[PDB]
Amino acid sequence: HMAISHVQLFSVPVSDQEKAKDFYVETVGFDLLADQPGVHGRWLQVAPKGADTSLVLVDWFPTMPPGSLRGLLLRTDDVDADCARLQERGVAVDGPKNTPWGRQAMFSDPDGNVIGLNQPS
Amino acid sequence: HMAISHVQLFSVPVSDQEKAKDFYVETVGFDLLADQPGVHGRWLQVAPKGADTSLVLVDWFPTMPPGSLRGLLLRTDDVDADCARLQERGVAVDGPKNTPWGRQAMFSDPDGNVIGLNQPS
Ligand SMILES: COc1ccc2c(c1O)C(=O)c1c3c(cc(O)c1C2=O)[C@@]12O[C@@]1([C@@H](C)O)[C@H](C#C/C=C\C#C[C@H]2O)N3
Ligand SMILES: COc1ccc2c(c1O)C(=O)c1c3c(cc(O)c1C2=O)[C@@]12O[C@@]1([C@@H](C)O)[C@H](C#C/C=C\C#C[C@H]2O)N3
Repeated sequence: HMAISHVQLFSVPVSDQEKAKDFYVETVGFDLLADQPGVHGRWLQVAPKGADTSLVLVDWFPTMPPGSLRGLLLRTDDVDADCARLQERGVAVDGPKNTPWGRQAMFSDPDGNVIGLNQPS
Repeated sequence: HMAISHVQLFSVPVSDQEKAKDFYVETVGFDLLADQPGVHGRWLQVAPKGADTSLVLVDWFPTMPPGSLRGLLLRTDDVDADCARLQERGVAVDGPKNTPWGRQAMFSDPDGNVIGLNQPS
């Protein structure tokens, strides 16, 4: 058996890192974990408070153009309240809709990366 | 404040899903959470055992070509041993090398998605 415990982090491709930081921290409500020099540019790391797995807002992977990410799903304890919050902050939300795997909504970040919300049923 | 608790899952773009399943489950040692029909294709979902954030091995997002993912980092309690295991299992590993944040190695899946391993200090 391997010693891997969890995904530490994964990358979200953005163009303007300042606008992305402000979106994920101020609109989506993530904590800012780090904003410092990194190997290939500015290292900008964000996550929901208390979560094991964090997100890195990157602009240095040519195979990942800005706004190209899909299939990212965030667990929420209150999808309905979260959607209303997003709308009040000027975000176009699609949903929420009941699905077989919880009540879900989606929206986009400033670059067009698609973020999902899911509250299991 | 938003009610988001954590990333439930994110997507990794693959071509042959049966090949990716056996790589992630048998070679990398992840748990197979689910393998069933989904709305856009075969839903194939894997995770390090007991981890909150899982990975979905997908083939249906045009903006994410198979093998295009980078900047994925897995946390491990023993990077040296995991690398020895991967090599034994027929996988090329770059590293491990010490870094400012911990001791890290990288390898690629059958499509060319790049996966990091990190043992923090
Ligand atoms: C609290 O822990 C950390 C603090 C800072 C860093 C890192 C930390 O783990 C870090 O892992 C890191 C880094 C990489 C570059 C970095 O600049 C960092 C960090 O700055 C990369 O080696 C990668 C690679 C597997 O993608 C890999 C991961 C990644 C995601 C995007 C990238 C880029 C590589 O340059 N690791
Ligand atoms: C153990 O819980 C689950 C079991 C099965 C599924 C899902 C589960 O959460 C599921 O969330 C799901 C689904 C979507 C399609 C699915 O087929 C599923 C599932 O089959 C999608 O709506 C997406 C969307 C945000 O991309 C969103 C998520 C995602 C990642 C890739 C995708 C695709 C959409 O087709 N949600």
